Amino acid sequence: PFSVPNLPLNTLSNSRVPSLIRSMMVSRDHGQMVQFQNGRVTLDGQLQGTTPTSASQLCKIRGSVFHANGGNGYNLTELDGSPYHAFESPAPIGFPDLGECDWHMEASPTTQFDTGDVIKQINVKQEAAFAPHLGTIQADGLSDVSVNTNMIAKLGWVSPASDGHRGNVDPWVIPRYGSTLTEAAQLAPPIYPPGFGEAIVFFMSDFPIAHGANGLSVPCTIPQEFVTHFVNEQAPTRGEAALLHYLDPDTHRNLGEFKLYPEGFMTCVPNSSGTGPQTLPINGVFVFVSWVSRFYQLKPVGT
Amino acid sequence: KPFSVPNLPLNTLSNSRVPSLIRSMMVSRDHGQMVQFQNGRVTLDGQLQGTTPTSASQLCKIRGSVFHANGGNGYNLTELDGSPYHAFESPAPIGFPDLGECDWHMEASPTTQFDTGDVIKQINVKQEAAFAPHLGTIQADGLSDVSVNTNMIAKLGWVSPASDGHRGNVDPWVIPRYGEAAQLAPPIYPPGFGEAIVFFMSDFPIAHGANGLSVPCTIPQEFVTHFVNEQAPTRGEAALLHYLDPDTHRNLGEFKLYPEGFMTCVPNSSGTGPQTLPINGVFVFVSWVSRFYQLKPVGT
Repeated sequence: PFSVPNLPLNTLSNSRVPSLIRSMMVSRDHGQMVQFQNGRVTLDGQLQGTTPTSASQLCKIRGSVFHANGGNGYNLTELDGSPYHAFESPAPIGFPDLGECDWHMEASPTTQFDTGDVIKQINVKQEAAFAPHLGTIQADGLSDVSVNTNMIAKLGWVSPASDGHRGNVDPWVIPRYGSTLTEAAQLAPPIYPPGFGEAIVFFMSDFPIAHGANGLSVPCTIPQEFVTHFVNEQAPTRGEAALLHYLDPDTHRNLGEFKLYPEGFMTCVPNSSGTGPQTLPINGVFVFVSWVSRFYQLKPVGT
Repeated sequence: KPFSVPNLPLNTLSNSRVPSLIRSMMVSRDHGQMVQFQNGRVTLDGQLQGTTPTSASQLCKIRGSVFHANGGNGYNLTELDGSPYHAFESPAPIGFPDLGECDWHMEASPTTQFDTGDVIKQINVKQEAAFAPHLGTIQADGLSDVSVNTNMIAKLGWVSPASDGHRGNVDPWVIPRYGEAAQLAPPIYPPGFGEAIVFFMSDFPIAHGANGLSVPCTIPQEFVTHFVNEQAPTRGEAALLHYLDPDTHRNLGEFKLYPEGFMTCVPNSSGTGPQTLPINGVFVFVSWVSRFYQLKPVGT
């Protein structure tokens, strides 16, 4: 039988950055379409895009240092050291999907070391030599690292694109992973609001962002622990949408009804002009009620 | 309601002490006699213990407000969500690192929106006299130019030998002195019957590590989350598990998972036990067994 985790939201992780869920929101300016590559899963537990099983794989890069044509970077592998297969995903599993910004990362050797001198503060820019789908990304801070040094890079913070094309970091934008004719076809597909007054629910987490469009806020379509739960359970999808209640376990009140679609995103009907689920407490738990049709009309949520 | 473990291959799961993928399983002659890790601590019926979080995203992070005191700067600690740290809950805030006797090199950033990376600080947390997480205070180098009462989240980057020189290596089997401290997860012992504790090993950036980059934990983080989610009553002295081969789906070895959240096997004479098993296998619950249930040896 289908289920969602019986765990309070505020103890769960964002599925795009390894940070606790701070709030829920709907978006008028950004909620018309998203194509996040992390936090992408079916309700029957098929991982999509670059989505990992574990939050510990999120926003990490692994590869071997190259020096070519006056530029330094990584020949990418998977985080476990196994080869990156370009037909399988648009980048290695857990590769960050924060588009059009600088990635300030800490890179360390994948072999035992004696001193912190082998630890490098690197900057990954999304410019001409950013080609994760082809298995190569440029990086500043690698000039003094020997060719073929195997390393793991962990995302610390992001800042506006070094080239000046965007004055802020927009956490709604995904990377351009490659430049081929069939490039958009290799991605986890776009997510649209489905109709019937429904808006996509975004789970917001704080991440270290210099000059963020929404300050520290990063949106995702499902908590990481929900991803893991679906992969674990492999529950057959038996309807067009899973009706959920958001319960307050402390007050024993039903706070709102929600719809979770086979494509792994959640909707609510925001009350009139409204912030919808943004005013709800963040320590509630989702519970599966039943399978419903796509046209099942939800009770409005919020003020 | 019925007891289960995740149907997830080990190599996709996280260490419960450091946010890194599981690389191997092992037993330990030198360190397997007693461990008291404070992270990765959970009952099979889903009670979190020590500083153990629900989410891997909470692991090895500290949150607090900068204070400046004569010759020493540090954090007044809170929980990672900004809510107050209660000593009646845990021996330190949830997700507090449990790598004892070593320097913590951490990246600290403001919890309020900022414009540039000049507010990002590289800090060093030493485990000396002013390291008092149970009292809700730690000292840190690298905070002299941060305004008092700046709220910050610090994330563990790497660890190195203690600044005071009392140890030449980082020993990942040693926990901090938190205090005495209320809510220390209790010691774990091998229970007899030829059984050795199974450690799930992950690499973390460690300068001069006793075992290089390798950090042991007693259970994968996703197992912790699964037990908290399921809240299955414990109906026996131990849960018999099979470790299944990924290609044949067949039994490679039997394990006992105890109510206290740790797992054991009987290593073959040779002695590497589960270390030679493939790391992309899955554990499956078989049945509840008695404490004296004698396991078939595992390994070469």
